Amino acid sequence: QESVKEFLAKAKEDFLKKWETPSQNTAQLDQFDRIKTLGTGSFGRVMLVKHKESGNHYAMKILDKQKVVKLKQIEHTLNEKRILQAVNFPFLVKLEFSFKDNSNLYMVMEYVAGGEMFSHLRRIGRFSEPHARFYAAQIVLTFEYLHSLDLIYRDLKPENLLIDQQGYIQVTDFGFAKRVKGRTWTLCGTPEYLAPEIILSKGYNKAVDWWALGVLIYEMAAGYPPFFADQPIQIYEKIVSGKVRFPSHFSSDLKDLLRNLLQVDLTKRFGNLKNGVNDIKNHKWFATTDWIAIYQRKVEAPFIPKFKGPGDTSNFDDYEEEEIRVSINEKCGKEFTEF
Repeated sequence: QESVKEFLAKAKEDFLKKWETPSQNTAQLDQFDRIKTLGTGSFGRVMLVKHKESGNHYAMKILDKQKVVKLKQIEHTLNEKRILQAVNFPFLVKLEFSFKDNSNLYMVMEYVAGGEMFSHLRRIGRFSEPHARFYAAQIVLTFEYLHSLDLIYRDLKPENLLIDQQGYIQVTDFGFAKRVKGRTWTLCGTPEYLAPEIILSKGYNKAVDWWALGVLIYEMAAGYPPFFADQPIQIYEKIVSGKVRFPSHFSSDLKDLLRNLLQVDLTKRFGNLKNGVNDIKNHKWFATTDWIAIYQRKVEAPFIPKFKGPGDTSNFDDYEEEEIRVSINEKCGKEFTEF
């Protein structure tokens, strides 16, 4: 709490500015060669693109102006830009450019090849307590950083946790994020990581985040996640009851952390407590972990992926290809003047 407070404040400012002044138009579609579709969205597509000049692949999220309105996702779609545009941190995915064209919007991040976590996890089976720790140590620092900027994250999961050439992580998709102060009431995110506040809908807060950190971990360490059924409503009652079963192989300090996070009471849940993050940051489980090396990305990674070369999409899925349409007249240029 010496060096780890000069930052946060130093870091809260840097951000503020950007926050409060976002470059917009920074490129045009043509500067890029569309290579391949990476991930999806009900309001866009994330695909692989090669920058003409600098043979640098990036990754282009492209939301269609007309699909984001039917879901008013505007309010949102605008801060994801404003955030990535101001947010700044190692474990955060870099935004390089943002432009819009007649029809749909574009955010162009750095390309994290290694592939999304959710998959290695399913491939491998589960993670070894350390392995999981390696990651967690990265979320904790991450949410420490964020939370300090009045930014709940709202959408933590393995599909958002991408893996770089050095097994470290970068979280993508700030599409649910929200700079706030106090309570907010939006029901957003996968039913599986839903803190039980959200479920009743009684204005949650950053606390819902730390809760997802547990679900994160549990699952990282078990494969399966704590709460899970077939159909959503079911998973719902499950969560509120809060009866969690630990697999036999859980370390003891694993099972400790957990039930502190997976705490159906905010007013008694690490992350929400008066000692703040230091409750977690100090939990035995993190005994060995050196909070700087990680940070400083000086630590040697447990895992890795093999990249055949620059812009290798092996670690990724195969989706159906589509075009990048651009009707002839500025469709929906009203609501997106900020973009």
